[PDB]
Amino acid sequence: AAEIYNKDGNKVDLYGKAVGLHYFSKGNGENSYGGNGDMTYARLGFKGETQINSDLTGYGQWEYNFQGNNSEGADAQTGNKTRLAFAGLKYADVGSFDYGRNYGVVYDALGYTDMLPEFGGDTAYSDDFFVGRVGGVATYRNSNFFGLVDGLNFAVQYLGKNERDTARRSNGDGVGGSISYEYEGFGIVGAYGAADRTNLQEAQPLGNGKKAEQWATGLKYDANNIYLAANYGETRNATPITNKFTNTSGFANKTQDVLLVAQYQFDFGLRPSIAYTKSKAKDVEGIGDVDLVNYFEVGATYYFNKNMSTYVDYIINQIDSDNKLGVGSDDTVAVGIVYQF
Amino acid sequence: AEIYNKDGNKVDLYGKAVGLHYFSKGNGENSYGGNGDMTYARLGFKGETQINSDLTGYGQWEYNFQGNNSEGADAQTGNKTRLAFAGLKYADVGSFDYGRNYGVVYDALGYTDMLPEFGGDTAYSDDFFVGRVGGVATYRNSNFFGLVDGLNFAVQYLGKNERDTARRSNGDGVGGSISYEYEGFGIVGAYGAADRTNLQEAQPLGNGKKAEQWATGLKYDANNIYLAANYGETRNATPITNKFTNTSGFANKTQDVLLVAQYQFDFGLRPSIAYTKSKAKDVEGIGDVDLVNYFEVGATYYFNKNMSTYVDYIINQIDSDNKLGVGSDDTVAVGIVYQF
Amino acid sequence: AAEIYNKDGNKVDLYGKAVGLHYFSKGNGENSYGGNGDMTYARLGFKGETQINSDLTGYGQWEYNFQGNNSEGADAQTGNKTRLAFAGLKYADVGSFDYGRNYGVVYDALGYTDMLPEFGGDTAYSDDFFVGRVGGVATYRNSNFFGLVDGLNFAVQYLGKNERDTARRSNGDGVGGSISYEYEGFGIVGAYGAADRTNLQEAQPLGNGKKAEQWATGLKYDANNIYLAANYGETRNATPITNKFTNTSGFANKTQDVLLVAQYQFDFGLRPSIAYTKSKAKDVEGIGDVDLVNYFEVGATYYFNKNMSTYVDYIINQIDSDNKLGVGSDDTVAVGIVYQF
Ligand SMILES: CCCCCCCCOCCOCCOCCO
Ligand SMILES: CCCCCCCCOCCOCCOCCO
Ligand SMILES: CCCCCCCCOCCOCCOCCO
Ligand SMILES: CCCCCCCCOCCOCCOCCO
Ligand SMILES: CCCCCCCCOCCOCCOCCO
Ligand SMILES: CCCCCCCCOCCOCCOCCO
Ligand SMILES: CCCCCCCCOCCOCCOCCO
Ligand SMILES: [Mg+2]
Ligand SMILES: [Mg+2]
Ligand SMILES: [Mg+2]
Ligand code: NA
Ligand code: NA
Ligand code: NA
Ligand code: NA
Ligand code: NA
Ligand code: NA
Ligand code: NA
Ligand code: NA
Ligand code: NA
Ligand code: NA
Ligand code: NA
Ligand code: NA
Repeated sequence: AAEIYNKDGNKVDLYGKAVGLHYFSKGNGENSYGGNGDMTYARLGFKGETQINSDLTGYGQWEYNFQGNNSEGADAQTGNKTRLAFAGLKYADVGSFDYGRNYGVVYDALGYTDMLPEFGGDTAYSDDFFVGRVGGVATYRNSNFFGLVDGLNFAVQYLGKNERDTARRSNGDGVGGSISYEYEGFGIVGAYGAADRTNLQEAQPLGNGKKAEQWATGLKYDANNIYLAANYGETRNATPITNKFTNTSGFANKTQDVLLVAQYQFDFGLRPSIAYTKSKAKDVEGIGDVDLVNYFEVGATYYFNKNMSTYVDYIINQIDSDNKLGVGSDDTVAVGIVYQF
Repeated sequence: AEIYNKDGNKVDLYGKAVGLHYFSKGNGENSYGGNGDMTYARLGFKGETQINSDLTGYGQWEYNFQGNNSEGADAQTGNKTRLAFAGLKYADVGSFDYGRNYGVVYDALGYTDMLPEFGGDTAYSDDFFVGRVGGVATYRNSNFFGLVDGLNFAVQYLGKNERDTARRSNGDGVGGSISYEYEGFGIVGAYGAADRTNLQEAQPLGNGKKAEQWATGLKYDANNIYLAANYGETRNATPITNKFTNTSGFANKTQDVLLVAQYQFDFGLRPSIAYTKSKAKDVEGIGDVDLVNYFEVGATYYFNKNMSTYVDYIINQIDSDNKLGVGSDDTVAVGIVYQF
Repeated sequence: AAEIYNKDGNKVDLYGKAVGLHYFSKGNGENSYGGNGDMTYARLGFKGETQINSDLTGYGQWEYNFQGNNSEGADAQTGNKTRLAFAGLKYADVGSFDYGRNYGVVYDALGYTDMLPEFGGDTAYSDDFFVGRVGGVATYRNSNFFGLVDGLNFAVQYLGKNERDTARRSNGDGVGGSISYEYEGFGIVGAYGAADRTNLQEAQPLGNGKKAEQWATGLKYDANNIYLAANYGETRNATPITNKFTNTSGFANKTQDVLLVAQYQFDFGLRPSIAYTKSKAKDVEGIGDVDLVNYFEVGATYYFNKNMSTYVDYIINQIDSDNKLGVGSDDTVAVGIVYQF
């Protein structure tokens, strides 16, 4: 958010952050929610907007993740990746259109509870149809309903097939949409998407069906120094899962997902957080029902100003030791310090 | 975008985000361009410092970040440094730079490398003098010691790069170019020759101690019209693969022709037509065979200097009985570009 | 650094360099000090600092290495890596604290002789406990002794365990510190650190012990355009080594290290250099004592201005062709041209 050019109708911001970060869990964290050890990383990105005329804007964004917890040896690149890369046009009262790597439209809903100091947002998987960042997506968005209805918003998204070398990262063609309304510091949102699955996905031992589906609804209140939000969603053939015992992977035939969060902002900078998150797989081959995620969160971010914060995030993991997929059951606490610009 | 300009130093950060999709028959396996999402971003810096009235120092770096991978194990596929060099420019005498930079024969091939998405097929990366290449020292003289506007020449020394593939390797070499541009007209010639490495000589396709590349070009660039043509030949330098025997190496000879015609409408549309043909000769076991053969029709629509969209359509004249197995199917690209 | 932002209490600089670089050694450089061939690279980084209140600033830095001597094929990313990524807080007259990937505290001493145009600094290994850049380190620093004594500094550093997939890049938990006094051209510094070795490091055939130790002292004279410095250090179980003959790796049970440098700065920009570096491993399994580094250096950098330089650096290698670890015995000369901002 450092504007490095603003002339001839063009404005570009370089942005990024350096995050010193450590995770603490029992042992070496192998059976924990979050893992153990150094988790330091940095982000870099640009975001630019050109005012083409008084009625039309063009824009672009790119965002990279650089892990800062690898050695300078052969593992140096582990977890480095492009998060976002897209370009688009915005025509006043008609809408915007962009194409590239961007957030799936179901995240329009899941974004409501994705507000924890470190963790949270567990169902917003990357490269997973409509719930997270995904490649090859064309997105149309409309604010205030062509200007006719203040606060009412909608979006329509086409997902292009990505035939990759893993089932986990692949998808077929799909289409999704979202609608929201925002009022006096409140919002309500619903979003839905459906897509073909690829042959490689259908071939996995877990999950069965030609189509993947995801939807979510969300409600939030954001004002008076208080933030409250809830999401409920369900998926079919879309949430990736691994049975740690049988070394087998694929997609959950169904999941039912709930996330709740409550936060308070003190004027002196401290922002306590609590939350609850549960994701339950159903009809899993050879298992039936089984929790994927189940925890309470207690944490806090201390904002010094717009550029600097520290935080702690504690996950009280309610997953138990006999979880049938072998999901980790131990707690994790993150401690972090962030410089951002 | 100018991010610094103080105490005689000027540095610009630049880049672009390109939303991009290719459409080809089926999975694109037998096509010119492939199929599917091809989105990417570029980031680079370019800087120049005033040392004294006669001398400026400069540096440039440019990276490609693919935007069409997942965030999993494949996340890095096709990520790479395109350019990385630093140099000194002595007024009325010339410039010297060293690093990863364009090969000098690209001084010619740049004339036709102007299509919305495709084109420039013979300017291979890491291929002696015709594209981007590492370990290259380049001397340039713009405007001929200051005496003649538009008259340029260059001499380039290529350092040996013994890499673990023949495709990406090269021995020591030397190359040069000369160009002259006057009132929208332009003519250029370029040639380079270099030793080949042991590993390159070991491949079953291609035989010779030296690689050579040369190309000439003519252009007309004015009155909103752009016309250009390149002709070139190579010896032991164009990489090829026989997909039927799974053998590879370099074409003993190629003869290459590229033509482009474009028109710029004031309202923003720039249509394009082109023709490209690269023919290999003396290929072991085969004789003559086409590597590239197509007509192009395309258009870029310029909103302004920072925003455009485009379509590029490759009408592939290659056919199904091509002796090397070159893809025969057409490809269409559609793109939207934000750049700064 | 190029200032891309300065307002509302926050200043951020983007910085970087492009380095055209070529090494010349006998043959293809396999038996040489430095190697042979193109070595061009670029650096990009950001560094930021925000004034939070009268006594407190927050800061962050990230720095990346992009190799420029690879092809655009499969080897394109070879040697790309994050060098630095950390964030911190600086409390006036009280000290600074940062966490992330940063210099080990023994480098507080080794920096004294790490001044050659291209080479030198041979004992400042990356990912090597306290002597170079390392991940997961928490560092407290105090400049000018709580504001009471100009030129008196100290630091205390905590190293978090990094259990990696190679012994070379791993470490256990550790602690070190440094102290320096720099009065009017003269400087003296001492630094020491110790840490647990991991099971994986213990399992290597070279090196035996539960703990790694490193310490070093430095003396410098930096004034009147003259730069003179000496470093002396010892290590236990901490310097990584490979026996190229037996093709086994691990750590030196002991090393004793000496680095010497002498430089002169002409006002017109030329800066000649001569140096000496010797590092000897002792009690090495199947060998006894063996030289790791042993050379004389002659070189020069020509500084055109703050943004541009060229250099030549020649390493006259004293290592013997019958070195028992197989250390390369051939000389290397580097020639570089650097644009930086
Ligand atoms: C500037 C243009 C950028 C190129 C856009 C590429 C669009 C590909 O994504 C769309 C895929 O199909 C959507 C599915 O709908 C049918 C469902 O049976
Ligand atoms: C005005 C020119 C002054 C030239 C002085 C001599 C320097 C040689 O370097 C230029 C070599 O260019 C080779 C051209 O290839 C043409 C293709 O056949
Ligand atoms: C005519 C001006 C001087 C040369 C200008 C550059 C053109 C180079 O083509 C001629 C070959 O160069 C020397 C030998 O190369 C063999 C490969 O190692
Ligand atoms: C001094 C002599 C005058 C030379 C004038 C410049 C000639 C440029 O040639 C460009 C011809 O391009 C045709 C492209 O067709 C593409 C459709 O298949
Ligand atoms: C509101 C929260 C305030 C928390 C600030 C957190 C800074 C992150 O520091 C991470 C600690 O790393 C420990 C490494 O040392 C291990 C030594 O054996
Ligand atoms: C404050 C104490 C600083 C002591 C600094 C001593 C500088 C040593 O310089 C290197 C020795 O060279 C010995 C022969 O030189 C020929 C090399 O080619
Ligand atoms: C007064 C001492 C200064 C030392 C300057 C040495 C520069 C001479 O070399 C050529 C110029 O550019 C350097 C890059 O070289 C790469 C060539 O492969
Ligand atoms: Mg099902
Ligand atoms: Mg031949
Ligand atoms: Mg020992
Ligand atoms: Na990278
Ligand atoms: Na299945
Ligand atoms: Na499945
Ligand atoms: Na538990
Ligand atoms: Na591309
Ligand atoms: Na060959
Ligand atoms: Na051959
Ligand atoms: Na790294
Ligand atoms: Na051992
Ligand atoms: Na060891
Ligand atoms: Na410099
Ligand atoms: Na020796």
